[PDB]
Amino acid sequence: QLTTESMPFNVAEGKEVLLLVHNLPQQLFGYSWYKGERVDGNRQIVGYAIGTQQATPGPANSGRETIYPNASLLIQNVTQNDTGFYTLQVIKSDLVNEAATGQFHVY
Amino acid sequence: QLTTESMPFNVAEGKEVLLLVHNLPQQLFGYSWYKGERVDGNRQIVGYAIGTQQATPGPANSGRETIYPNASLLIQNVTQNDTGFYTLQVIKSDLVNEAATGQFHVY
Ligand SMILES: CCCCCCCCO[C@@H]1O[C@H](CO)[C@@H](O)[C@H](O)[C@H]1O
Ligand SMILES: CCCCCCCCO[C@@H]1O[C@H](CO)[C@@H](O)[C@H](O)[C@H]1O
Repeated sequence: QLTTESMPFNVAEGKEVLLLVHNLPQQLFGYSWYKGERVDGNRQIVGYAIGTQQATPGPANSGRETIYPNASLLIQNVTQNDTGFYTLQVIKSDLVNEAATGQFHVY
Repeated sequence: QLTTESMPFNVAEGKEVLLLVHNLPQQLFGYSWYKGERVDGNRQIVGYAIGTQQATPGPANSGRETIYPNASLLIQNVTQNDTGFYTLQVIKSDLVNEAATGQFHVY
């Protein structure tokens, strides 16, 4: 089962957090991260294609995030606006996609 | 701007409806249709890989739908359960994705 978790879970303003990703499925094309609890184009942070290793920003991209080839997302110089939920959609080769939501809490 | 519309808009129970799709972006991996107004894995009707022209059913597939290469969705022998909103997500080759919602009304 695809899941994500934040390290750390409670994050001091101005520090760093890594969203770790567990149990990627076999046979995927790539990753799409979104701010909030659902898949929503208007809140897309980044898209990443695992075949070319290319990252492309979406409308909610801050410039402070880095995605890794295993879909883990690093956020640096974390702000109040970064707090709360994130949603990872994994795009499967058959287009029957999977999603996981995680969160962290800025203080 | 990606949009969809139903032909016909008001559809008699037991007849047929075609969801037409306008203004697909270029450079696409595939299409995913969902029942309702959002992208939600539990309500996915079909996923379609453009590279192979191959359709795979999701959990909401009824067996009465057919999807075409330009993302149009035909539904035959329409039921009451088919009424209302449908959402199409288009997966671009950069994994920055677009969605459009439409509806039809069964009587
Ligand atoms: C600056 C730190 C760079 C982070 C590099 C990628 C870290 C990813 O690390 C990987 O995380 C996966 C999800 O993250 C976990 O499932 C794995 O245990 C781990 O191998
Ligand atoms: C019974 C068989 C149904 C025919 C399925 C193919 C119909 C595809 O529908 C398409 O929607 C587009 C909207 O831009 C139009 O521009 C295309 O020309 C139209 O054919």
